[PDB]
Amino acid sequence: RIIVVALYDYEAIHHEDLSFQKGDQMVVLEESGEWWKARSLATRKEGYIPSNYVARVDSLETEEWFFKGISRKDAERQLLAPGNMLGSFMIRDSETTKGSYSLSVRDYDPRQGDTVKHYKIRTLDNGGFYISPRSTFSTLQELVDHYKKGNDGLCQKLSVPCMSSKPQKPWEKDAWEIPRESLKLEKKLGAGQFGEVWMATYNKHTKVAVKTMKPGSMSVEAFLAEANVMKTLQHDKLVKLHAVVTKEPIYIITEFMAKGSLLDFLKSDEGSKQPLPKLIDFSAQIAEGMAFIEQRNYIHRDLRAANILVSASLVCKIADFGLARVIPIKWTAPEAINFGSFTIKSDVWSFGILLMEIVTYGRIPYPGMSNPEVIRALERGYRMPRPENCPEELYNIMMRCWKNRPEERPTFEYIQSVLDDFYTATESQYEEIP
Ligand SMILES: COc1cc(-c2nn([C@H]3CC[C@H](N4CCN(C(C)=O)CC4)CC3)c3ncnc(N)c23)ccc1NC(=O)c1cc2ccccc2n1C
Ligand SMILES: [Ca+2]
Repeated sequence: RIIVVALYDYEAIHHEDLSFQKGDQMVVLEESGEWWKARSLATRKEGYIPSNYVARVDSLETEEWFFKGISRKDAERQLLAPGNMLGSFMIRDSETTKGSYSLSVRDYDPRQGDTVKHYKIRTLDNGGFYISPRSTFSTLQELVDHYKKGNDGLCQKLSVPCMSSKPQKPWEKDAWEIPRESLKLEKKLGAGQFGEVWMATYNKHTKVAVKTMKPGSMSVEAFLAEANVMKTLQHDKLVKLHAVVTKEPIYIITEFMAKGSLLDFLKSDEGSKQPLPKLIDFSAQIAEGMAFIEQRNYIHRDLRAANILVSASLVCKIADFGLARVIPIKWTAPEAINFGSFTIKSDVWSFGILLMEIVTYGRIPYPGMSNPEVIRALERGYRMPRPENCPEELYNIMMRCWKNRPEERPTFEYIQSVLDDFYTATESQYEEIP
């Protein structure tokens, strides 16, 4: 028998799922991936619950200050997000020391501003934890209660835990293929050669984007094969692909990203208020999604700001992954234009142009040059001059992407690693403490 507990409020919106509240306890009756069957000790109702809205009784995940499966850089992003303050913190799964934990504290720096500092939490055997060997605690809870009442060593004392909203709710159980009836496509957002994109609703209570496809030479099953594999290639930095409408014309349902395309956002008012450190972060998140594609030996084919979507939180997500397979010369590498050889390295090139896009708020690549004009300049070894506000070192990342020889372009795994830590000397990643 296995008891879990509710981490947030949840109001049921489907036929058989249960409403519950933060603190509600439940018996687990099935583990069927994203949705679990459970009986509410509160209500006695048997029904479905999001597995990510609940965790096992008194396991650390129940603690307000604890965050499972967070990398060092997400911990930094989460902490720096609106609604946290000086001294905000979390304990989390240490990324580079398996089976261990790390403290992240929000701090302010006179000569740099708002930062996050990371401390390893130490534990061998014995049982307890310390960050400095003179100060030992038997549990993580005591650890935080100490550093909450004065910092004894650290760069900041701990106030309140890092804030966090409800997880996106998972998509409906057993709903990969959904009838068209289930959708109300409410507002047409865009319209191209290939289909349209609408803001729609799924079954009254879920906001989604829907791409509707004009029937090409691209076959029906042919298309679903691809969608089907793509839906398995889930990653935080790729747009969430929820369901498919199998019967022509095909519809594709993804999560709705409140701020639309990155290209739109940079050009938007809120866009143009964004400082460079934030612009590089976006870069890093895109590099992170592309690092994942890279690792799985795929290829995107159509990288550019117009195929990156931005959530209401300013998370960046790659869109159109896989679709470009099933179906703009300024973002495309010479090998790809001239002989049509698209590889991850031609992707690295386009990433290069995207960097330029981001750093210049969505201005067209090669402004004033036409397509033909551009193809020639490249041949003659030309590259875009460094814009104003572009750091020198970021300009060289771009230059490295635009190598003529593809095999001398960096890997995304590298680009990502440099961008993530663009403002931190390695030696400084973690804070030593005496
Ligand atoms: C629902 O499916 C998709 C939807 C979007 C999408 N576009 N828009 C805006 C972006 C800015 C646009 N802007 C408006 C303003 N504008 C103008 C000119 O006015 C310029 C244009 C308007 C539309 C969004 N806004 C919020 N949420 C979204 N999801 C989107 C992108 C890709 C897919 N599809 C796939 O990702 C996909 C297909 C696919 C197919 C097969 C396999 C896998 C597949 N995948 C993962
Ligand atoms: Ca260090």
